[PDB]
Amino acid sequence: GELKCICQELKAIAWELKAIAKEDKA
Amino acid sequence: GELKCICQELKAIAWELKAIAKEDKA
Amino acid sequence: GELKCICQELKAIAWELKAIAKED
Amino acid sequence: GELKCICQELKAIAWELKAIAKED
Amino acid sequence: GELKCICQELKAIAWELKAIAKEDKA
Amino acid sequence: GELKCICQELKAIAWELKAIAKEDKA
Repeated sequence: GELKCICQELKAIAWELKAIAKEDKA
Repeated sequence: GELKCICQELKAIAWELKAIAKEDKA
Repeated sequence: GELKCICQELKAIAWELKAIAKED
Repeated sequence: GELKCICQELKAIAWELKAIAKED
Repeated sequence: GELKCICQELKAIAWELKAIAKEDKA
Repeated sequence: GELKCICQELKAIAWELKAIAKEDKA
């Protein structure tokens, strides 16, 4: 339900921040 | 209900971070 | 109650992120 | 309660992002 | 329990953002 | 279950923000 939805969007956020982190480093 | 509001806002946040992650590149 | 509180602060966060993404 | 705790940390998050948005 | 887990991680997120905001004066 | 999934993703987000905060420190 909505809890699975919330976990899925949090995973999305984590992966966007990893992209921001690697680029920032670069 | 409120759990749906929460999921929808996390989707918005994920999308804005995608924009920030892309911007820094382009 | 408390769930509505959480919803409203996530709206506030999405809104600050929108300001950040625009000015960048 | 843990829910109040969660809403309070989200406000603290929105606060810092407002500082990042205003600065940038 | 897991709700205490979630509050603690949000505290950790708010702390890293406070660090980013403080160094952001550049 | 679902709440543990949420906590785990928040840990992942906190870790990426830590990386960002430390890069920025430089």
